[PDB]
Amino acid sequence: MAKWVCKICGYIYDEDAGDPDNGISPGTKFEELPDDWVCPICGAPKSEFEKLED
Ligand SMILES: [Fe+3]
Ligand SMILES: [O+]
Ligand SMILES: [O+]
Ligand SMILES: [O+]
Ligand SMILES: [O+]
Repeated sequence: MAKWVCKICGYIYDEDAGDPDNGISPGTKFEELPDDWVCPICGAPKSEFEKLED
């Protein structure tokens, strides 16, 4: 699945890993994250992520 980088701090949201400590099971696509999910390291909103693909 896809990976998305937090442009502020460099954390990688990996769809394969999810973010289970913050309520997100493995296999959850970035588009399916709740509107108020934020980067677990720096607190940046979803707007500040970029998908790692051309
Ligand atoms: Fe971040
Ligand atoms: O990716
Ligand atoms: O995980
Ligand atoms: O899941
Ligand atoms: O936002």
